[PDB]
Amino acid sequence: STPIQQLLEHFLRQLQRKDPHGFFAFPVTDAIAPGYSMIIKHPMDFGTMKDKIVANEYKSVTEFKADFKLMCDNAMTYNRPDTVYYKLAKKILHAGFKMMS
Ligand SMILES: Cc1c(NCc2ccccc2-c2ccccc2)cnn(C)c1=O
Repeated sequence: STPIQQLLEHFLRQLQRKDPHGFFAFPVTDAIAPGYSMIIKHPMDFGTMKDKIVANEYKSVTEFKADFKLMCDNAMTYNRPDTVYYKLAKKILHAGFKMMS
């Protein structure tokens, strides 16, 4: 593993600790989220981010942060503000960017 892979594995571990229920662990299915795939053009989740680190697809911390923000933005687009998913997406977006400095 490269220096960037080691750092992103560290960041991903610290970000997933902020989602103890695993709401963001795996891709959102149309089965659990009616019409999700037709509303959200660029789905993202922590599991896909792990796969991209292992595949060495992140060539900068900037690219990794953009996928984390995408995941949070998707949840805040699809879910109404009064929902568990919206509130956790907003919480971990801010806390996550602070953690990564
Ligand atoms: C962020 C988000 C959702 N997250 C939950 C989820 C999504 C995919 C797989 C599994 C779960 C899950 C469900 C319950 C408990 C643990 C994991 C679900 N729906 N939508 C629309 C989302 O944005």
